[PDB]
Amino acid sequence: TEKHFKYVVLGGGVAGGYAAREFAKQGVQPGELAIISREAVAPYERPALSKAYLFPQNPARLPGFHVCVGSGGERLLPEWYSEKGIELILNTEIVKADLASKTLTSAAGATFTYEILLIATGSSVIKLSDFGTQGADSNNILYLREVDDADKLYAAIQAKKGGKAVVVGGGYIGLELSAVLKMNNLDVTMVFPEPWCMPRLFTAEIAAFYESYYTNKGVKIVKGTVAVGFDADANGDVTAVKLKDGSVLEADIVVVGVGGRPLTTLFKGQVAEEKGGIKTDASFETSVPGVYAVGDVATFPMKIYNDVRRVEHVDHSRKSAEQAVKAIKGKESGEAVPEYDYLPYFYSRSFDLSWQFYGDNVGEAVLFGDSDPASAKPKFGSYWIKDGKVVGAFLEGGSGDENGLIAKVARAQPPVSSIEELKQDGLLFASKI
Ligand SMILES: Cc1cc2nc3c(=O)[nH]c(=O)nc-3n(C[C@H](O)[C@H](O)[C@H](O)COP(=O)(O)OP(=O)(O)OC[C@H]3O[C@@H](n4cnc5c(N)ncnc54)[C@H](O)[C@@H]3O)c2cc1C
Repeated sequence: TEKHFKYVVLGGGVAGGYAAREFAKQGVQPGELAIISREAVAPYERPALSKAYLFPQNPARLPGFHVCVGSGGERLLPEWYSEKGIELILNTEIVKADLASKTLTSAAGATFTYEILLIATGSSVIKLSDFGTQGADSNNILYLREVDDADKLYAAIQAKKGGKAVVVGGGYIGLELSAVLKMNNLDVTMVFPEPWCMPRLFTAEIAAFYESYYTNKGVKIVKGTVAVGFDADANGDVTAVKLKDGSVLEADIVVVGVGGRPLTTLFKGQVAEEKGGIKTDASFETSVPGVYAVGDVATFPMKIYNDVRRVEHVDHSRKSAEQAVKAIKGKESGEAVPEYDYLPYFYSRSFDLSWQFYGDNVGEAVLFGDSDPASAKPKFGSYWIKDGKVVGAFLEGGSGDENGLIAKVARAQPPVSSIEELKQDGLLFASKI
């Protein structure tokens, strides 16, 4: 009929799951907390979907990558929630939220009320149909966001093995999926309009490592164009991808990753919005008191650069959720909570490659170490320098110890005397803060 909970988390993804963990840690009592989710499963570590979920043998499958294993904490199975009297309400989609009345409505008519609301609704894919691309509705043109998408992609990879796959996009989705499709032995061509891959993060030299490495694996890369059409066949299945530059690629499966948008749609006009997200303070509270927003949807004060930003980082989803739960319990008990202080951190893994990045990629980049893609065990990095201070750091193929160092460089923002003593001595510069 109508259920009330003191705390309601809306969205059962990374941040919802991590928030539930912090609620338990902070001494949440049975009956107080609900987590409302549109998916059929308990919170899971979404980055595995474009990685081990799609491996040729013994792909990762739930319940193995439920949160919080992805950061090495305990696995929250559905029975973890119910053991704590945390109500995990699955297969439920909120289609209406009314903040004044503190009321949420499901597609099927159930209503939920709350005292405190944690919005963790994440992001949705941008699709090529969004802007009328010809034949974009053809079957086997596929997007990847949730585990249900992952199963369909996996089923289509099985059907089309030994086929041709086109990947549209050069973001981390494009790169990761291009790799997995080549590991499943399809003939892969990657296509994107930007001039090199990962264009919001990589510099031209970084990108040239990855693009050469991919081409050596057999993944072709076409840059500076876009798909403007798709040919199909009688059952309605994609057969071809028509490029803007007149060219045409054979295709049995197309995987698209041209970015996303935060699902703020329920709250439009009800909270302040900024840079596409829901504006939060340093404790993740919105314009409306007792309503918080975390993970992809939140636009928050980035204290280290004295800026306001919105990010799409698994690590931020985890930390922002913890911060909001600590702020809510802080408000109840009077006790002071320190301002969110996030250091941006992104990572990816494709083929047998693995890189990290920390900080801000502004200013002049300088490479160090070894960029030859023909090394069996490639290792190299890059620092970004602004105002005689290193403000960002990247590393491909670091041990785990070294990743620790660059993170420290990124935080401390150490001066640069000599560029030369920095390029011979890339990882060795780090030690001298
Ligand atoms: C395939 C893939 C790979 C990724 N890889 C990486 C990576 O390698 N590194 C990295 O740092 N980041 C990665 N990201 C981003 C990361 O996965 C995080 O999940 C994301 O940044 C945000 O987590 P979140 O809790 O805000 O949103 P999500 O985890 O998307 O969760 C939002 C939840 O809310 C539910 N929901 C939304 N609207 C409603 C509604 N109206 N009613 C009910 N439920 C609703 C959604 O279905 C979902 O379950 C990746 C993302 C994807 C999709």
